[PDB]
Amino acid sequence: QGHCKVSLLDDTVYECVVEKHAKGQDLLKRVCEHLNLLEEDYFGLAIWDNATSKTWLDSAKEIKKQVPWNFTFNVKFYPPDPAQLTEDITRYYLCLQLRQDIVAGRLPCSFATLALLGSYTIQSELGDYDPELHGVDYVSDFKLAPNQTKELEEKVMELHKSYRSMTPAQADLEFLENAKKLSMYGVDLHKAKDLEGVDIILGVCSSGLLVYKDKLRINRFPWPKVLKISYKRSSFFIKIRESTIGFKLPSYRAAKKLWKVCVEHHTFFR
Repeated sequence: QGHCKVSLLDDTVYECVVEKHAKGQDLLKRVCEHLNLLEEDYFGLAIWDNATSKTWLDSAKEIKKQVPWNFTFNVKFYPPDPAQLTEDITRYYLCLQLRQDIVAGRLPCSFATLALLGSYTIQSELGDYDPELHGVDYVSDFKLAPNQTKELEEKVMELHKSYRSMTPAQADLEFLENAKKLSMYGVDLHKAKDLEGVDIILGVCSSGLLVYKDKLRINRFPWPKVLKISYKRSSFFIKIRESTIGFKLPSYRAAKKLWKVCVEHHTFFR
């Protein structure tokens, strides 16, 4: 208790000890200092209830109540125009996050997109293709897809071999120009039901609160139109310009979690 283990975006683990009574701010302070983090407001620390369910760490509440003391360092706020971030390092970290999102299935891509994005990942990681030193079977060390096939790796190497004088910063920019246009880019998903009992998924992103039935987007409430976001017990409420759309969440923890992310996005992207 108090021993913190934070998985960074480059898969390195950072460990520190905080006071037993520490708040989240105290741990975030340490992680941002360690990384010498330039545009740190885009990032946050997450706690994983299970393999596919996370809650962000609340900077103002004690760590002990929220959690072993294991965390991930992630992009929390995905920029809609990554080219306007000031620092190449921030673009690099955004790429590492998107690669995780791709491999986890949170950012669905067609085969051609996987191959294109994967080609830029490879260019940024290894530099220009080098037929003497790389050969013909050099991409399996990189996780480019949820299921990484030989056919995908072959397309990636074909595209990679076609590039010249592309620095990692330039590769990152091409990756991001393409990724930013994907429909799930930067979308944080939360299961819910509508009032009729129908299963839906709510997506939180820079643009607004999105509503999906299946993989199909059927509503969006942009942040400029949202007047108030609230929750009570397992109910979540959004007031728009004048009506309130309520959703039923599976627990009060889930409703609270959603409300918090929505307020944070509403504020960050004002």
